[PDB]
Amino acid sequence: KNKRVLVKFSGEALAGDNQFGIDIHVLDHIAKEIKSLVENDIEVGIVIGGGNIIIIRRTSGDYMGMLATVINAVAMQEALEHIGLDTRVQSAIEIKEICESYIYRKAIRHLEKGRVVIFGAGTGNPFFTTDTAATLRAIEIGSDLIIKATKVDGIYDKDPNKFKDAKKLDTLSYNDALIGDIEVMDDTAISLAKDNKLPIVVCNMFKKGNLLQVIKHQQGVFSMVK
Amino acid sequence: KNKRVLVKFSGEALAGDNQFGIDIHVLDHIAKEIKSLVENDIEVGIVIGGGNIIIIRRTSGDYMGMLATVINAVAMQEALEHIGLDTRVQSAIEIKEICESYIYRKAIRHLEKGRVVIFGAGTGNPFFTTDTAATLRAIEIGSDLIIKATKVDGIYDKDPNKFKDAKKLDTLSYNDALIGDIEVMDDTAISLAKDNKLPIVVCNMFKKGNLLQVIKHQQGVFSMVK
Ligand SMILES: Nc1nc2c(ncn2[C@@H]2O[C@H](COP(=O)(O)OP(=O)(O)OP(=O)(O)O)[C@@H](O)[C@H]2O)c(=O)[nH]1
Ligand SMILES: Nc1nc2c(ncn2[C@@H]2O[C@H](COP(=O)(O)OP(=O)(O)OP(=O)(O)O)[C@@H](O)[C@H]2O)c(=O)[nH]1
Repeated sequence: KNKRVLVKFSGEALAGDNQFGIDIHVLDHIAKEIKSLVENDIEVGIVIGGGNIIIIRRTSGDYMGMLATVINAVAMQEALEHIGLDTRVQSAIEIKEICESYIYRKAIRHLEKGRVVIFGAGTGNPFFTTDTAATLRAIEIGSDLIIKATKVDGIYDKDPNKFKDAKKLDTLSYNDALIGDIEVMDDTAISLAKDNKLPIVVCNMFKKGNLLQVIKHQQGVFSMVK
Repeated sequence: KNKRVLVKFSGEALAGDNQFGIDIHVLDHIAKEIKSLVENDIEVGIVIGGGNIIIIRRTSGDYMGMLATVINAVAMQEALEHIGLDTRVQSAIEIKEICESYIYRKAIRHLEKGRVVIFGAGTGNPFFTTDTAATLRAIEIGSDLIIKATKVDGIYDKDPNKFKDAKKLDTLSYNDALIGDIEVMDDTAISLAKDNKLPIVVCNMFKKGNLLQVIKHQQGVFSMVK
């Protein structure tokens, strides 16, 4: 059981080829990766963004986004339970009919008993990015690391798309990320991780077995900030 | 102020051309129609569906749908307040950071003071349709009628999506709606309207001034059940 991880996905990751909605096939693929972790006695928390769903002001937009993250968390819970994984959803905003509220002592108990816990509604506050919410939750549950799953193999010195001469950095420091043209997460997220010495792994979610390799073996394909 | 109405939109109505999401322009058009009612001392409650946003089992799907109606209600609130209309959102499920909870004595007060009240999360219960939720809220607030705003001009003897010979029925009885194969609302909704003698009007959201004509003048284009 010992190993404990927080896996963060963007909402867009659930949409598939399309720009919006939930692709049940993407969801099912994600569920199987998480199952590989659970079956290996790795304890798993999950944070999902809302970008696949979300005149309109910043604060309102952010609250709508938080609701979207809960819709995604519920859809994910269904996908995981569908393949026999015991799953709990805890929201930073109380929505009692639909999911549990975030309660520290309950989250820890869930993880100790081998449930996957999905955190919705971020920190429950607008203006904080999904990355920051995920980093906060990772630290709160005593995670060994946070994995930011992205469409890309890892962290590059310049966008890989253009120019195509961009190079993958296997490892870098919190300061490399904070003071650099290279975005890993926003500054607030990086700072929070830095000040709690939370290692950040960036990798591609959809390489089969990759999460398991990163967590259990410190292998696979990834970049790490620490 | 005397006149009080509940206006119900499907979620899909907010998506406009696309089948997913929220078309801000459609929202603005809707806001302007509501404004004409408010400026004419008509008290307005609104219910919106979630179909523009929403392995997954029925109960989970319905809860996701309810969250979608709240996202829509917030967007709608933004659109109405953008044009100066005091607007309140009340949810059947408490989501306190984002909107108010449904509270009868509060809803009545809001309406008496000329606020538009948008009801989110339906009845807070799965298996009840948006039409049923809307009929419920309509009766609870003492509405003179419920208006089901649709893409079509009114109620047809047969589907216009099928029937170049399909004719618009100007008036129907509750029994006509219940017994017939004509689509007005689901049986549960019709039964609840019938048992509380709530008149039902079906009409086309899009045509400017139509809501005002229906409510203030008993004119415009529409079908009625009573
Ligand atoms: N929607 C919703 N579900 C809840 C809430 N509290 C508990 N549940 C669900 O009800 C089921 C039973 O809950 P519990 O009695 O706390 O048992 P448990 O979650 O398995 O507890 P652990 O064994 O410690 O992991 C679980 O699926 C919970 O996720 C809640 O406040 N809202
Ligand atoms: N998100 C959220 N907003 C609330 C809640 N309660 C009140 N508000 C909002 O805070 C603002 C002030 O609310 P109130 O002090 O109740 O005054 P009011 O809404 O104007 O009340 P009326 O004059 O009776 O219509 C309004 O925009 C309310 O919608 C709540 O529980 N959650």
